[PDB]
Amino acid sequence: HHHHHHHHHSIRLPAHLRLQPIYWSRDDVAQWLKWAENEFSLRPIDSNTFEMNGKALLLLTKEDFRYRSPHSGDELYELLQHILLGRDLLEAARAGQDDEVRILMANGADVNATDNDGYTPLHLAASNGHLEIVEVLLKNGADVNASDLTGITPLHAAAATGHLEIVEVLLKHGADVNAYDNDGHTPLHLAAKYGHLEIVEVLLKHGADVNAQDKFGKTAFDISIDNGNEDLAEILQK
Ligand SMILES: [Cl-]
Ligand SMILES: [Cl-]
Ligand SMILES: [Cl-]
Ligand SMILES: [Cl-]
Ligand SMILES: [Cl-]
Ligand SMILES: [K+]
Ligand SMILES: [K+]
Ligand SMILES: [K+]
Ligand SMILES: [K+]
Ligand SMILES: [K+]
Ligand SMILES: [N+]
Repeated sequence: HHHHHHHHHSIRLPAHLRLQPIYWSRDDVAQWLKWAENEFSLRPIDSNTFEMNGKALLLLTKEDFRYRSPHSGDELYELLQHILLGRDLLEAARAGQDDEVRILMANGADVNATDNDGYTPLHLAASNGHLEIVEVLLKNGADVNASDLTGITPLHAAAATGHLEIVEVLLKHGADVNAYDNDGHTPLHLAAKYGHLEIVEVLLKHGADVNAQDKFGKTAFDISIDNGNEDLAEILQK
């Protein structure tokens, strides 16, 4: 157990590009070209070769990109596709649209797509209780331990929200039972905070450190007492 990070190789967009491409302004298109040239080590791109907004970019075909940028146009086109499909997959995972998740993966969506808060599809499916999507994403190679910008992993999310079956599946697929977020909380702390006694028991059986202390100086036992949950306090003592 450790402080996890984003999945290495996932596309993480800069601040001006947090919105969906349909909302990109003319300025945002120019910023995207500059960011892409650096992130992907491309030949120099003249910003005046795409004098348009994001809606316009979305109408261009790959051939149009190549005409505008012989050296990098196809890469820019595929980068935009990855951004679009990644968002589609994040949304389908959040919403519990099992078929759409399957279809998007068959069409090349990145299983480790990451939004601007660092959430992956697996994190959104875990938080929202969508067990079948968690299983599909894991079967497609999702990073079980990739954490959001606050250090929260999928296992943290499932433990906090009370989805025991998802907790079990994540553990079976290698989730770090002792992952710590930026406030020093482990999954055990969050299961205790939200009163999920059965999850506490599973985490303990899989090696959770009952004595882990968060940045406020508290263990899971302390959190349970703070909430007046003597049921949970007793499990943690015994
Ligand atoms: Cl160019
Ligand atoms: Cl081609
Ligand atoms: Cl064309
Ligand atoms: Cl994305
Ligand atoms: Cl007590
Ligand atoms: K990286
Ligand atoms: K950002
Ligand atoms: K497109
Ligand atoms: K393509
Ligand atoms: K399983
Ligand atoms: N289990």
